[PDB]
Amino acid sequence: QQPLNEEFRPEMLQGKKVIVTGASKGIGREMAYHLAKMGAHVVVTARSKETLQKVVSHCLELGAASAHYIAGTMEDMTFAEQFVAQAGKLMGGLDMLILNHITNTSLNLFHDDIHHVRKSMEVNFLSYVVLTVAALPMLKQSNGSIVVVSSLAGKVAYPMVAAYSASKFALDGFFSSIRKEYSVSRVNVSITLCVLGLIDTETAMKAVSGIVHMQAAPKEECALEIIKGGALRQEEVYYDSSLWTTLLIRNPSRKILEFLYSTSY
Amino acid sequence: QPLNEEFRPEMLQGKKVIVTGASKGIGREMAYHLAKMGAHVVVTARSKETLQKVVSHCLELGAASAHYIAGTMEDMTFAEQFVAQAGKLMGGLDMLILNHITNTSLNLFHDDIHHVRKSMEVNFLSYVVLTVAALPMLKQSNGSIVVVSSLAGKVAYPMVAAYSASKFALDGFFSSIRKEYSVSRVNVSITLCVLGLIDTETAMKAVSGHMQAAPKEECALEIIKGGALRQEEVYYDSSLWTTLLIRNPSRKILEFLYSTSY
Amino acid sequence: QQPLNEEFRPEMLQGKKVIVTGASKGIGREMAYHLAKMGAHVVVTARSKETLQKVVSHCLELGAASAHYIAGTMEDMTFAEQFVAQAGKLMGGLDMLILNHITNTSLNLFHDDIHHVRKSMEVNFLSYVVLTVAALPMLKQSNGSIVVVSSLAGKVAYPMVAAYSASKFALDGFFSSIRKEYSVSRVNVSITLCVLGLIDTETAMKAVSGIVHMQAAPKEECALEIIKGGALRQEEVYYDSSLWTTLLIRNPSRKILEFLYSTSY
Amino acid sequence: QPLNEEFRPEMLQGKKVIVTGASKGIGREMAYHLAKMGAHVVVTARSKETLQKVVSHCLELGAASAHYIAGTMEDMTFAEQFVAQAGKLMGGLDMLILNHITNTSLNLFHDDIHHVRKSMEVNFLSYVVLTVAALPMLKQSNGSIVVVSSLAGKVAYPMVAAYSASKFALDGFFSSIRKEYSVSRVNVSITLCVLGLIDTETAMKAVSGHMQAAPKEECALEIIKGGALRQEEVYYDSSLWTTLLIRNPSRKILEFLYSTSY
Ligand SMILES: NC(=O)c1ccc[n+]([C@@H]2O[C@H](COP(=O)([O-])OP(=O)(O)OC[C@H]3O[C@@H](n4cnc5c(N)ncnc54)[C@H](OP(=O)(O)O)[C@@H]3O)[C@@H](O)[C@H]2O)c1
Ligand SMILES: NC(=O)c1ccc[n+]([C@@H]2O[C@H](COP(=O)([O-])OP(=O)(O)OC[C@H]3O[C@@H](n4cnc5c(N)ncnc54)[C@H](OP(=O)(O)O)[C@@H]3O)[C@@H](O)[C@H]2O)c1
Ligand SMILES: NC(=O)c1ccc[n+]([C@@H]2O[C@H](COP(=O)([O-])OP(=O)(O)OC[C@H]3O[C@@H](n4cnc5c(N)ncnc54)[C@H](OP(=O)(O)O)[C@@H]3O)[C@@H](O)[C@H]2O)c1
Ligand SMILES: NC(=O)c1ccc[n+]([C@@H]2O[C@H](COP(=O)([O-])OP(=O)(O)OC[C@H]3O[C@@H](n4cnc5c(N)ncnc54)[C@H](OP(=O)(O)O)[C@@H]3O)[C@@H](O)[C@H]2O)c1
Ligand SMILES: C[C@](O)(c1ccc(C(=O)N(C2CC2)C2CCN(CC3(C(N)=O)CC3)CC2)cc1)C(F)(F)F
Ligand SMILES: C[C@](O)(c1ccc(C(=O)N(C2CC2)C2CCN(CC3(C(N)=O)CC3)CC2)cc1)C(F)(F)F
Repeated sequence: QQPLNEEFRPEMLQGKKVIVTGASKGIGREMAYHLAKMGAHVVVTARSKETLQKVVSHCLELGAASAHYIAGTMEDMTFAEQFVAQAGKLMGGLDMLILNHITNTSLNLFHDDIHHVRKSMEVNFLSYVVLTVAALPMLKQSNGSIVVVSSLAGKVAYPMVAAYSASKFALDGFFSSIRKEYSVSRVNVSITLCVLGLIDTETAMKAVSGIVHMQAAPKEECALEIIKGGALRQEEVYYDSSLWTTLLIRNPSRKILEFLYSTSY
Repeated sequence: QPLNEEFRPEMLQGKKVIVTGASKGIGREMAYHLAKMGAHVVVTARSKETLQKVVSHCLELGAASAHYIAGTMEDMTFAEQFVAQAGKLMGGLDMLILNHITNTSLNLFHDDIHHVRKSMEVNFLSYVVLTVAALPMLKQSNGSIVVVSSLAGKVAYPMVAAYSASKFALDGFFSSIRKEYSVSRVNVSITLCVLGLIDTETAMKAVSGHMQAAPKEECALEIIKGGALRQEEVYYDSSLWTTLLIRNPSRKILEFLYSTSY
Repeated sequence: QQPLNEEFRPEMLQGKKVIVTGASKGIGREMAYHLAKMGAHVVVTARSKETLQKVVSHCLELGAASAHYIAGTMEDMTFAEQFVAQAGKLMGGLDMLILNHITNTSLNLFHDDIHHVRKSMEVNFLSYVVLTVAALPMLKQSNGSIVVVSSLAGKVAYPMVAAYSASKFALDGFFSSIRKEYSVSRVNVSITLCVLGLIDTETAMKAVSGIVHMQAAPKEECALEIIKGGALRQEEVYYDSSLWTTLLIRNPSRKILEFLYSTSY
Repeated sequence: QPLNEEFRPEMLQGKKVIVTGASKGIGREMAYHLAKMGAHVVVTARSKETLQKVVSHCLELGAASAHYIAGTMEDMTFAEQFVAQAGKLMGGLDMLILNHITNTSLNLFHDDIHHVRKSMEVNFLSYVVLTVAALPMLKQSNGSIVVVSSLAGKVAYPMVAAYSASKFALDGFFSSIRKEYSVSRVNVSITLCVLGLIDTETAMKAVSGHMQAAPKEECALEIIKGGALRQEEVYYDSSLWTTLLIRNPSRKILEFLYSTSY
């Protein structure tokens, strides 16, 4: 797709209608807060109504045009599909879908745990496809945007996150393929894949907590960079504390192999 | 990590190898080459009758031995027991070649979740099930896992979204546990094969309607060598340009940087 | 250095005072014309007064705030040094120095021709150092800019241009080193190295003329991209007809090796 | 283009090698290693008396033979005749190791053109003069040119501008004629060495005032192996990171793309 040629401005999001999944904690809660401050309409979801209600309330205090939540688990494809309909009804439509939630995971060597690999595939990848299918009609109306949160470990290999990484790699293959289909079908819905390094969320800090030696990036600036890449219809957003990463992560060869195919049928 | 030496057909003689997806195409070609080198081979696929004919040409070609066990890799119980059966038959396992795929649609994606799920189950999740079932024996032999993949499991193409998800998922999963095995000192190698267009009957059916196609029998040999030599990646396309562009040295640099965290 | 954060606008060059060397033909003449159209003051040089006079006249018709030329050969270090003084006097100072000239060269296998290697070093590299030394006082006054025209063959290796390529590589080592010195000395003069693929100038078209199979880029758009990179104080400008080139030419590893040194004394 | 094999000291026994800049530092270490391997060696530098002592330790260490010819590489007539003299003395040339540099100032550049010119003459132009003089003999032996260079001849550093110009110029010139020799089928290899900080007395004098330094004697061996094995580049630094970052695979990809124009 083609990015907006112009600097991000907070106003771009005023009055927009935006779903954020996995928004009761961590990066998704910060995205909800940034959206509130921008005067957006927001619907947030996750499994926990109590934690969601606090986000909603804080969003209203922050200046959210409106804010609501709907709770359920993204293990359930029926919930996933219905949540989008309910959300689009609560707001009168949909400009941007931000898919962020993952299944609970911890760092461990992979041994035996196919159930964890399947659940990660289901919750972290397949639910995102089900949300996008539910959302696409409204997004076509609005010429909207899908934002997909992924990870450095959906681009390069690390130990201890085998199932997680499978699922983040799947999101790159899937949404990157359909982005190429949206170009040849003339569908004007952007797809932004967010590639994040370690971010200082509470779940992550608890797991890497003087247990593994690395520097975390701030979760609020992370959340705004995600929303910006989305608003400006960028293909990929990269966010990490290290400049080695930001310089070495892009893959110009892949872009050339894609262009060679793209230009010969 | 790789083998010092150049490939020699004798590396496989007497070796105990499973080949999945071996009724048709590249997997059939691998069964052949392995037989022509004197390996023990257990092959699998859904086509019982066509597997019979495959296992017989293998014996004709020199296999130390050959068996097939038919079933669908839609079924994780079957994937799991197939590996136990295949190991009893050979008294061990030196090499696990994972090659099967479910049938893929060259179509735009619209709303078929069922097909996305099934591609994931057969193209990816079965590979993990089989790997989990084969590891005890492969640890006992310092064996090899070979994982067959695709240009579309390294770069994005329209019309193959579910397939490319499943092929990218493989890279993520197997490249992670490869880091894991390096750190926990598991001496089982993992080779990922990245193939451009190969002239198999499946591919030639789907694309009929040019793209240059590489020889399925050369392809299948390249895969076995890669695995025999314990290489991380094998690339096989008919265009030298394509094989140049497939390498990702930034990724391998970044993975080194990141490992000093651990 | 730090680029201007903002889009190029033609106005940026209105009233600026700009030397262009090698400006009687090819890319440098186009740069002179682009500068004229922008309302800049320009002084152009090269060995040939007649061809220079035509450029000057055309520049005045195009809207040049002023335009003059001074002729001499850049084999002569005394000329080079004095030309800058004369030019800065003609204009009352100096905002931008564009070093562009090269010695006449053709495509040939290297055999025996040390004289050609030395003359290329002298004219294509050493004269640029002598111009920059002469210019630096005025440029410090103006917080000005040095623009250095180089080539893909000052970044990667081709046959048939051995001496030329030596000289273009030397310019990258020299000016890139002094750019790092300007950062630690707090000298606010930018240095832009222009890395060009085949451009459709008459001298080049004559040499590659159905003799070697390649696609040329347009010389006028090339010339404007050079001036823009300069005005916006970019470190490097890349210009080639091929997108393989523009994606693969940058060297993020070199930038990381530079940053690692830069941040430890 | 490279040699199939691993390095063996016997590759140099009986070999006819020039080493420039061999009075002091890395070039002295190379003269030694080459003697300890039984090469014929002609060494050069300006220090007559110190060259004498070098040529004598070479004989003690096992050289098939050893000579020095003293002169300054400021003088192109000398560079030229030195190679003829050195070849008569050995009856040929198998390897030309170009290693000398003029003395470098760690200072900011301000206005010293004379020093920029002289660095270019001694660090670069002399290398080309010597190469032109040595090529007939090297063609006759399928020999090797080895060109010693630096981090600062691949990336930019403040305080060494004239030196880095001369070291980048070498990369440009010699990498071009290397393409040229590939196309015109000249069977002389060209190796470019890219060195980080080495613990030579010169370097240790200049930087005294940390940076980790690599062993000059290991360094000098790495250079000779690279050249013996006919490799394009040799990289030698004490940090593995540094040696990872020095490689430029985009450049080598782009040079392939661009060669199909020709
Ligand atoms: N933090 C990092 O270092 C890092 C690094 C790279 C990428 N990322 C990506 O950033 C995103 C957010 O991570 P984060 O660290 O902010 O995570 P987090 O703080 O742990 O939040 C996870 C969110 O997902 C929800 N969730 C968990 N299981 C769910 C289920 N079955 N159904 C619906 N929601 C469920 C949780 O709420 P409930 O449990 O109440 O349901 C929570 O709201 C993820 O996609 C992650 O991969 C994070
Ligand atoms: N050929 C190409 O252009 C190309 C390009 C990139 C990658 N590759 C990769 O190469 C590998 C082989 O490809 P190919 O062209 O040889 O394909 P193929 O000829 O269609 O063979 C696929 C194999 O998988 C088996 N299979 C299909 N469904 C199965 C199921 N449910 N359970 C168990 N086995 C099943 C098939 O046998 P049954 O139907 O008898 O079960 C067949 O033996 C694949 O991993 C593919 O992605 C090929
Ligand atoms: N064209 C390309 O494909 C290409 C590709 C990559 C990089 N570049 C770079 O772009 C720049 C311009 O190239 P171009 O193709 O536009 O060249 P051009 O058209 O041949 O112009 C060369 C200019 O330099 C002048 N010149 C030659 N020898 C000189 C001397 N001794 N003293 C002063 N001026 C002298 C010529 O005028 P007089 O002879 O009258 O003195 C002429 O004005 C060069 O730095 C070149 O390396 C060009
Ligand atoms: N050591 C490092 O940290 C480092 C780092 C990067 C690259 N390198 C490269 O390694 C090579 C050797 O460096 P080094 O540290 O060994 O330097 P060195 O010890 O200073 O030796 C330079 C050699 O060149 C000779 N030389 C100096 N001026 C000469 C002249 N005018 N004519 C002929 N010979 C002359 C010197 O001998 P005389 O004075 O007797 O003439 C000496 O034998 C150089 O190419 C250098 O750039 C070294
Ligand atoms: C869910 C969870 O918070 C998580 C899971 C995966 C990631 C993740 O995406 N990360 C990459 C850096 C982006 C992780 C990759 C794994 N690192 C730790 C390790 C490392 N070597 O960096 C394996 C030890 C932690 C961050 C971050 C956090 C955790 F609980 F697993 F930590
Ligand atoms: C002075 C001259 O116009 C010239 C000299 C060098 C270049 C130059 O910078 N070029 C690189 C592409 C930017 C050349 C590099 C050499 N190519 C021709 C060759 C090729 N393989 O591309 C060697 C045959 C022509 C363009 C362009 C033009 C010429 F006369 F030599 F052509």
